[PDB]
Parts: sequence; C-alpha cells; structure tokens
Amino acid sequence: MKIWSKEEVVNKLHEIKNKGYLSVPTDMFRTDDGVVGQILERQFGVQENNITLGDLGEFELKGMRNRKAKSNLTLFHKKPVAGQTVIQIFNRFGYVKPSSRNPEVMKKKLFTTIKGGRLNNLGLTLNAKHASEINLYYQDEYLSTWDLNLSKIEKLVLVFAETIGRANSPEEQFHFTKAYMLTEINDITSLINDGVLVMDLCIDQDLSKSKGPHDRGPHLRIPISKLDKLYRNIERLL
DNA sequence: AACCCGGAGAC
DNA sequence: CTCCGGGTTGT
Ligand SMILES: [Ca+2]
Ligand SMILES: [Ca+2]
Ligand SMILES: [Cl-]
Repeated sequence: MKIWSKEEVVNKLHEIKNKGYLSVPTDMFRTDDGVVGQILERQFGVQENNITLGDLGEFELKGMRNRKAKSNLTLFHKKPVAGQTVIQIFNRFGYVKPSSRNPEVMKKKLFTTIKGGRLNNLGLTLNAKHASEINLYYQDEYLSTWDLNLSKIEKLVLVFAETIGRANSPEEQFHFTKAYMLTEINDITSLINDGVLVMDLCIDQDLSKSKGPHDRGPHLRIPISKLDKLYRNIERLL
C-alpha cells in the first residue's frame, strides 16, 4: 500500500484535473453509481480496500459527481454489533415494489434514511449514548446497536467531478475539478442525536428472478452541506 | 457475510 | 425528506 504525503496528493490532483474528462473502460462498466469512485481510485493507484487504513494511508479518498442537488456522502458501512440483524430489519420493514431502473422486475426493498431527532415515515430513528453505542429504534422499541469505528475517516480527501454523457451509461465521462482536505473530526454522538449524521439502509431483493436479499451494509452518511459540523478544518486542495 | 464504491426526484 | 443502486471480501 502506498502512503501518500499531502504534497503528493495535491500534485496528483492537479495532474488528474489536467487530464480532462476520463472515460469508463469497457471491462469496468456495470451500470453503477459508484463508477466515479472506481475511476478516481485508478488515478491514485488504489488496487484494493485496506481494512486498517484510509485508501491513501493517512487520508481516506472519496469521489463525487458535482450535482446541483447533491446526495449525501457515504462515509463507511457497518453491521450492528447487537440486537436485530439487518436481514431481520429487512424482513419486518421492507416493502414490495418494482425496480426503479427496470419496472418489469419485482423487488422487495428497504431503502430508508434513519436519523436522530425525528421518526422517519417507517417509524425508525437513531439515538446515541457514545460513538460506540448508536441505537436503532422503531418508535419506542429498541432494535439494534452499532459500535462504529471512525478511524479511517479521521482525515478525508474529497474530490468532485463534472460529467458529460448519460448517467450510468458506458459513455459517461468525469473531469475532477475541485478537491478538499477534511480534518479535525468531531465526536459523533451529538451529530447522531441531532440528525446531522444519518444511517441509510440499502437492502433489496430480486423477486422476479427468485434471488436472495442483497444487503449493501448500513451506510453512515452526511450531507455535503453539513461537513463543517463533522470536521473542524476544511482546506481547498484543488 | 460484511464490507467496498456511490445515486435520484417531490415539495 | 423518501427512496435508490452497482460490486468484492470473508466464512
Ligand atoms: Ca477503500
Ligand atoms: Ca474510499
Ligand atoms: Cl447484521
């Protein structure tokens, strides 16, 4: 694994921007929102996930399309340590609905954003006692507990891409034009409780093809507009 | 299994 | 806010 110095990251980001629009190799294409991140990883020579460290060593690397209205940033995934499993949650709260991409395919889905301070429309909410005790509730009923490790996201390199071509098509291209270094992370207990950080569940199941469920892992996420609540220092790199 | 990489539109 | 995907890794 290469450990990238800050100066090496800054230099590489300028080189990447100077390359202009980057294309998706045919062998890579798989109708995938995450392709922006795969392309960015290639530029940094990131060959596999490391269980211990952020992609670049000291820093974790994240790419995003620069949409006018931006989806949340996914920080990492983690299964609950205790209580109901994600599959047990899916069994109870999932709902039958056609695929959004292919209307002829029937699915069972649970795509829901859960946060502190509020019940969502499915009755789900979070609270936190410590960063190591984040609890999922349905109304006043305790379901599950997460013990989250934030080590890998202590420092981030976040890079934004402009796009040309249809989203998730083989012709989509990416020009990485802006980047930020985010450091000095805050304790997350209050951020969970106040609904700044959120948890997404992203489980579905292809019923038409008689397949088993696909749990993508509970996602800890944050809106880009609220990153200054998570990190005390945000520096423009590119 | 349990992680990895990321999205959209309505009001 | 509700609602939404594509993978590989570890057993
Ligand atoms: Ca990684
Ligand atoms: Ca990453
Ligand atoms: Cl689980």
